[PDB]
Amino acid sequence: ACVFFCEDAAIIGLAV
Amino acid sequence: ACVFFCEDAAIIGLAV
Amino acid sequence: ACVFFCEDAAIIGLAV
Amino acid sequence: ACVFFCEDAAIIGLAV
Amino acid sequence: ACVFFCEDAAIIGLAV
Amino acid sequence: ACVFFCEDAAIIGLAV
Ligand SMILES: [Cl-]
Ligand SMILES: [Cl-]
Ligand code: NA
Ligand code: NA
Repeated sequence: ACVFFCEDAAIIGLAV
Repeated sequence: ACVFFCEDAAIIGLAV
Repeated sequence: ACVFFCEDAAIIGLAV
Repeated sequence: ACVFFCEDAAIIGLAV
Repeated sequence: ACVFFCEDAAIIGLAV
Repeated sequence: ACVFFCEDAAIIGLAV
């Protein structure tokens, strides 16, 4: 999987 | 966030 | 370039 | 893998 | 949105 | 091109 940095607010890492 | 269209098969829209 | 669908709120297309 | 919609012109789905 | 790291060279963080 | 950070385990930068 890959890590993405997106704002969910707050900016966090997300594993896809 | 961003909508990604990924296959896990089923092609799923992911809320990332 | 590629089109991404992300919320900027509102969800829109974005050309990268 | 994920489907990207990109052009280089025709827009196509790229399998990544 | 998501932060993408793309090269246009200079590698730029993009607010998408 | 964009740099993705992905693992399949070592995490590496993938050039897309
Ligand atoms: Cl994993
Ligand atoms: Cl273009
Ligand atoms: Na990961
Ligand atoms: Na485009």
